[PDB]
Amino acid sequence: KVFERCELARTLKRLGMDGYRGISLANWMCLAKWESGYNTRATNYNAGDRSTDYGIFQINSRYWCNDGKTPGAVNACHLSCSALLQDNIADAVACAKRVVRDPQGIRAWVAWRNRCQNRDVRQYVQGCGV
Repeated sequence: KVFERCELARTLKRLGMDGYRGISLANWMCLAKWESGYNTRATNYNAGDRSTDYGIFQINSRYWCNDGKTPGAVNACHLSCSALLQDNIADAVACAKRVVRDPQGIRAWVAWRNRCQNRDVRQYVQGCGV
């Protein structure tokens, strides 16, 4: 599914993302925008290290979810990567919460550093009722 901006903002809020580990909803929205364009079906294969990024938050198969075909996988979310390609994002959200429980927090995603950090991100949630 491709979410509309404010539909995703309200969904994330209901799923407990606002302020999770200190991360505002706008920061989560900026992450999702730049990782996938709000698209749950997004996948990106990294030929260099043989891992794949899955779903709306582009969660990687070396450290977080298991796809069976990535060398040196850890499966820290204890989830099949296929769960991150569903239209329902509850499993993706649970795994993203797990990612940010590590010290780096949302900096785990490079796209957040490039596109979101130290920038005005209020635009992503304006007018959404959140």
